[PDB]
Formats: sequence, C-alpha cells, structure tokens
Amino acid sequence: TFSIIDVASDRRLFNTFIKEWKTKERYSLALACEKREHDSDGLVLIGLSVCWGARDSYYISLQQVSERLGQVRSCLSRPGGVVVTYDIIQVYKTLVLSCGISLAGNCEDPKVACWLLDPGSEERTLPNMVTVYCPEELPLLDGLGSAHAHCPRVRAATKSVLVHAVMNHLTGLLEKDSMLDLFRSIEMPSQVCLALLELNGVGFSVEECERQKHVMQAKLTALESQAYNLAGHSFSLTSIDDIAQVLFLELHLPFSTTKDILEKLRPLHPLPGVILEWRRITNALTKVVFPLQREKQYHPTLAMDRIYPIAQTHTATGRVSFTEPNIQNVPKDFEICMAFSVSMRHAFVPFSGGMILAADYSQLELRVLAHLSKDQRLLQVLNGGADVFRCIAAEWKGVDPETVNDSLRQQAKQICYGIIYGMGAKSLGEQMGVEENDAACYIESFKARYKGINAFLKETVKNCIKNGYVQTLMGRRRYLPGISNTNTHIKAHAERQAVNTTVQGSAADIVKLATVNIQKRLRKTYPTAPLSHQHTLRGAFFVLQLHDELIYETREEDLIQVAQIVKREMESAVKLYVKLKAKVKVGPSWGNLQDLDL
DNA sequence: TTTTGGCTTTGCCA
Ligand SMILES: Nc1ncnc2c1ncn2[C@H]1CC[C@@H](COP(=O)(O)OP(=O)(O)OP(=O)(O)O)O1
Ligand SMILES: [Mg+2]
Repeated sequence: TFSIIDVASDRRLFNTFIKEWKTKERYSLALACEKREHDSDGLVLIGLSVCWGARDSYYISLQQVSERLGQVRSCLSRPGGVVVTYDIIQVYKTLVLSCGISLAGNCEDPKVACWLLDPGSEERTLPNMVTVYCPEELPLLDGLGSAHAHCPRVRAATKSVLVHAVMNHLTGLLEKDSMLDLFRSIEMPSQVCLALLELNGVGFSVEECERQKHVMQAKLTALESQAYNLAGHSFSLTSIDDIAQVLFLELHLPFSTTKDILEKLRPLHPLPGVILEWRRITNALTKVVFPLQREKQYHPTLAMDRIYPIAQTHTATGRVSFTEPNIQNVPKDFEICMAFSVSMRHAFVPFSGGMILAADYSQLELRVLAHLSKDQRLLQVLNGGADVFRCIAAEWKGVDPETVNDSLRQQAKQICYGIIYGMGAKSLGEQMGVEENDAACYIESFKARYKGINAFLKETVKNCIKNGYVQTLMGRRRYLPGISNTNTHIKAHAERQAVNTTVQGSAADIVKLATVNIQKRLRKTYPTAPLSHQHTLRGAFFVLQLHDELIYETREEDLIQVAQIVKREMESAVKLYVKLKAKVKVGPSWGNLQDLDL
C-alpha cells in the first residue's frame, strides 16, 4: 500500500500538510539529491519526503519556492516532534550545506540504535536492516534505486517509509534492553555534536607545516648522510629487509627488526638509534604532513585553511574515531638534534583572533574504576591531588615523587593500566625491566594493595560469564560470547575485553555526556552565535575530541567565559564516589597549550 | 598465541 503524495502541488494542500505535520509527535525524513559534488537547494537537493506511517509518504518538491522553504524550515527547526533519519550526521550536514536548515529538536537514527543493540556487529545498510528487523516491507525495497538508475523522489519516499518502519521495531528492541532513554539522551545529541564538529573543522596553518616539513626533509638528508658514512655504500633504508641483511647480522645480535628490539641495542653502537630516528621521522612525514596537506579546504569567510574530519562513531567500547587522515593520531612534541622541538600540533591554529581551549580529564578511567570497584585506597588517593602515575613511579624507582621525569610517569601509567587490564607477568617483566618472578610478585603486591580492584575484576568476569555480556555505567551492553569458550587463550582474551569494556565504555559515556552538556550550556549562554562555521564568532566551536579531551576554538574576550563553562560541565557531568578533575589549557595553537589555572 | 580501544602489521594517538 505504498503511496506518494506531492504536497507541493497546491497552496491549500501544502498549508494543510504543514498544519497536520506540525502536530505529529514522530516523523521520518528523507532527502532527494541529484548527482553533484560539493550543495544547492534547487540543483543538488531536489526535495524532502516525510513519513508518518501506514506506508504513506508525503513528498515536498523544492524545484520550480521561498514560501515552501520557509514552511519546511519552520517545521524542521523546533516544530514531541522527533525526526527519524538514516545517517543523521549526513542528513544534518547536507541540509545545512544546501538550504541552511539545522535540525533542531530530538533526532533519531536506526544506525545508532543498531550499534547500541550490538556494538561488535557490522555496520549494516538500510536494506540489510529491512531483511532482518522488518521483513514485511521487503517488496518496498524495489524502488530504492540501483547501481545505475534511481528516481530521487521515489527513492526518498521509499527510504522515509523504510526508516519509519525500522525505527518502530528498533525502538521496541531498545526498550527491553533499557537503552531507550540512553539512546534518546546521550547517543543522539552526541551525534548532533559530532555533526557540528565535522561542520566546524579545525584550523590548519600551511606556513607552519611547511617549515616543519622542511626541517624533517633536512633531517632525513643528514641522517642518510650519516648512515651512509657508517656503511660506506648507498643502500635503501625504507625496506626492513635491507636493514635485515648485512646490518645487525654479524655486527649485532637479537629478524623482527622493530622499535622494541633495537631500543635495547640503543646503548650499544648508535646505528640503531639513527635507524629509529629516521623511521620515526619518515613515518611522521608519510602519515601526517602529506595527508594533511591535501585534505585542507580554504574557508573564505574565516579566510583560512581548515581540515574537516569524518567521525566514525561505530566502535566496540563507544570511543569516537575519525577516518584515514586521523587528526587524533598526530604525534606530540619530540626533539631533533639537528636542538629543535618538532611541534606538529602547533600547525593547528584557531581563526584570526582566537585561542585553542583543550579540557582534559585527569585519570578518567582510573576514577571510573575507583567508583565501580569501590576500592577505598585508590579512591582516597584520587581525592588529594597526588598524581597516581607519579607516586607509583616514585615507589617503583625509589626516587622522590616530586622528582619524577615525564617519561618515567608515562611508564608508570602504562604499567598501571596494563596491570588493571590483565597484563601478564612475562609482559610486565619484559617492559618494566625485571625477571618474571619479580614482575609476578609486583602484580601480587598491586592486587593485595588495592583490594577493591581485584574483587571488581573477578566479579566482572563472573557477571560476564553469567549474563554473556558486560554493561557500562550508562547501560551500554557489549556481548562477549567467548567468555565461556573451552580455549584458555580465548577465555582470557574475553575476560580482558570484559574488564576493558566495562571501564572504557563508562569513560566514553561520561565524555559524550559532558560534550552534550557543554554544547547545551554554550547554546544557552550565546543564543546569537553561529552553530558552526558553515552556518553564517561568539562562543566556542568544538573542533576536535581526543577520547579524553574536548578542544574548542573561542575568542579572546570569551576565553575565560568558555573555560569556566567547560570545566564546570566536565566536573558535573556525573556524580561519582570520586571527584572528576578536569584541567583546562588555553593557547595560541594546539601544540602551544599552557595550563590555565582557575 | 596472554593489557585494550582506534587506525594501519607495527607504531602512533587515546
Ligand atoms: N596503555 C593503556 N592501556 C589502557 N588504557 C590506556 C592506556 N593509556 C591510556 N589509556 C586510557 C586511560 C585514560 C585515557 C586517556 O589517556 P591518557 O594517556 O591521557 O591518560 P590519563 O589518565 O588522562 O593521564 P594524564 O592526562 O593524567 O597524564 O586513555
Ligand atoms: Mg587525560
């Protein structure tokens, strides 16, 4: 009983369609687009299709317009008024870039619901959903175009009807899992915030990147000249096999030539040191500067180059990642003798007259573990301002806690997180530099010093065995069917994944809730500012996320007002038995952030 | 096959 009604055919018909559209609590939306590239509301975007149920879809044609566009803008922007769209980020971005309509209100997406049902599953397309969840609409799939031809109006109407049908079985599957309130309050606003982040982009100064690239090229020239001096012949260094032959075959001994093995050989003859330096710098050149120099787009209104990341937001533990040129993977500051500090994060500058504001959670997963495990000792350590990764390193090495190097603190952090996430005695011995027996004794002392952590690990494994899944703080469930396998290795891996999911998913939920709260409070504080840089410079813009940090671009007169809001919201996102401490750093660029005491 | 998450196996960010 599939029917299409062209409401944009009569003035009275359009008026009445608007009248009973504004009164609907839930509706599904789809867009019709032609074959174009980056949009127009009369050339690329053909129109919209709206469905309320019963296989009846209403199609609005934006072709040959101001009156109908205004009515559609009034209906879509704060009409319940829940709008259900497939790929909410794509739909939001397309609407904003084509007709300047921002989806204000409650949004829903069957992709997010399907991910909530099983985070470890594969990202299924809309027809793949119809075959599984709602197979009664299988005949309607004939009409969602093909590989060659597709009618935008018919495809849009069919997509709207299918999406409405799917988010009527998905909303019932999510109610029995108690994830419905979580879906409508945390995940969907997080998707809207990620869409705003993608629209904003992050500034990127080519002038700084050019200087950095010149420095790395000069360093490669110097390193190749030095290495050829040690060998006397001109051999290629990018091929691992080239190092494998001749080099380290008779000169040295352990061919699995990686970073870890040659690090132990670094105190010896400095040939491995040169190779490690060359490999690090070459990897940086290949994977950071070159990919980032081609994906930049010149924003004319801001008169600057920006990078627009693409959020992935379909992960096992709820962590939010990006696509191919991942800005989150940019290496931090390192040193080159040449000394020169290669700050690759210094190339990400804000607009003309702003500062980068990054707020970071202090030991977020440690505090989540303290709250979950009710461990008194670690909880009382994380309420007095003493750095856990510094005191642990001081006790392990014997030095004073205030005289601990940053490199030593990172090692203590790695050791602590590994032992929490089930790192074996052999791995701890190989990493911390002691024998296996001493590493096992250290693990035993760690578990007998924090009585709550061991009990939490055991109880989490037992509950994963009992229920077959692990539930985070907000209620997100990850299914691990390998927790009852007869294979010891797979069972241990499932146990480690259970603990890691239980902690990391809770941390990610806290981060997402903090992001949503910050966006709401910023909108409340600055109601006359653009939502993003593609809408029309008061407030902040949320240009990046580092799975624990929230980087914002804000003006000179708004730095303090935005920092206070961000810190307060990060602290008050959730109430736990531990204190959520977040530190705010403001600077002229991402790589030049200085702590902002406040 | 014995910290894990993301991207690409090994190294960089979480
Ligand atoms: N090796 C590891 N294994 C497991 N989880 C890890 C990890 N390294 C980091 N994480 C997780 C845990 C936390 C999350 C943030 O990563 P940060 O390195 O920034 O740790 P943070 O506690 O914030 O250290 P601080 O900022 O006080 O120096 O990444
Ligand atoms: Mg942190």
